Amino acid sequence: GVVAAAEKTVLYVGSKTKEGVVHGVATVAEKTKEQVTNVGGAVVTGVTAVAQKTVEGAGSIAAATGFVKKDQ
Amino acid sequence: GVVAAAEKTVLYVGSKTKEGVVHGVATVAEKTKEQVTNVGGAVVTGVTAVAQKTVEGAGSIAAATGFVKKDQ
Amino acid sequence: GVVAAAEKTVLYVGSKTKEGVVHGVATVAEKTKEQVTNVGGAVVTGVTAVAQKTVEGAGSIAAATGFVKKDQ
Amino acid sequence: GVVAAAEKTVLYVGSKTKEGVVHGVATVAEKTKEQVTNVGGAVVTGVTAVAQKTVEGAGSIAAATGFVKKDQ
Amino acid sequence: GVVAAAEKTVLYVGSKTKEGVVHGVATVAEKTKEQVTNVGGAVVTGVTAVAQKTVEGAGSIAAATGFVKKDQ
Amino acid sequence: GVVAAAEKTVLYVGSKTKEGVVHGVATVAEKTKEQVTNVGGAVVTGVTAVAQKTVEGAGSIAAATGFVKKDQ
Repeated sequence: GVVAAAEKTVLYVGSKTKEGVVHGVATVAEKTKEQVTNVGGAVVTGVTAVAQKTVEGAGSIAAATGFVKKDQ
Repeated sequence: GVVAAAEKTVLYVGSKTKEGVVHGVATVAEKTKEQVTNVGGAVVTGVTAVAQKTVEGAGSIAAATGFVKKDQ
Repeated sequence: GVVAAAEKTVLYVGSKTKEGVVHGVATVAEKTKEQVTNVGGAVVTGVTAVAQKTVEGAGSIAAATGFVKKDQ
Repeated sequence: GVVAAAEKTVLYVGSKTKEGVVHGVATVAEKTKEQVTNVGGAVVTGVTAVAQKTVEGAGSIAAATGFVKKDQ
Repeated sequence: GVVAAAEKTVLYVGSKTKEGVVHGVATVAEKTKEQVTNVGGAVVTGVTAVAQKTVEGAGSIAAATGFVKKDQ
Repeated sequence: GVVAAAEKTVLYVGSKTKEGVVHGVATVAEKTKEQVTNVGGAVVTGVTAVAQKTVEGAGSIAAATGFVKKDQ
């Protein structure tokens, strides 16, 4: 004889604001042979799961902003 | 004889704001042979799970901002 | 005979704000042979699980900001 | 003046046999509320990325093999 | 004047056999509230990244093999 | 004047057999509230990154093998 029993019985102006956010990312990269041969320049690779937030400014997440030149 | 029993019985201006955030990232990178041969330049690689937040400024997460030149 | 029994019975201006944050990151990098041969330049690699927050300033997480030159 | 240069110049009976194998699986399960209320039975749930290989035997990966009864 | 330069110049019966193997698995499970209320039975949950290999035997990875009964 | 330079110039019966193996597993489980209320039974949960290999035997990785009964 086996017997079992269970018996159970306000302005919020910017309030909850989730932004510039990255969450829940599962990334497998098995074999990526990255051979980056750069001469005289700018290179950006492999930016994953990145966040930024600015106020009163100029923001670039991954910018290949190559050259400035000025002669006078 | 086996017997078992269980018996159970306000302005919030910026209040809860999650931003410039990265959470919950599972990343396997098995074999990435990174051979970065740079000559005379800027290179950025491999930026993962990164966060920034600025106020009154200019912010770049991963920027390949190569060169400035000025002659007078 | 086996018997068992269990018997159970306010302005908040910036209040709780989580930002420029990184949490909960599980990262396996098995074999990444990083051979970084740099000559005359700037290189950045391998920035993982990084955070920054500025106020009244200019902030770059991983910036390859290569060169400045000025002649007069 | 900026100058840069780069200069580059036997039976095998069971030999390499990959079997009963699982590789390269990226799985996000955000919110699965698993409420498994079992009474008097067998239940199996949530078998992911599993492998088995037998020789001279009887193998079940995830088998809900409920009951045997014998009276004499 | 900036100058840079780089200058570069046998039976194998069971030989290499990868089996009953699991590799390279990135798994995020954010919120799975597992409430397993079992009474008088067998339950199995949450088997991830598991391996087995047998020889001359009977093998079950995750088997809900409920009951045996014999009366005489 | 900036100058830089770089100058570079047999039976194998069971030989290399990787089996019953688990490698390279990145697993984030943020919030899994596991409430396992068992009465009179067998329960198994949460088996991750597990390996076994037998020879001349009967092996179960995670088996909910509930009950045996024999009366005479």
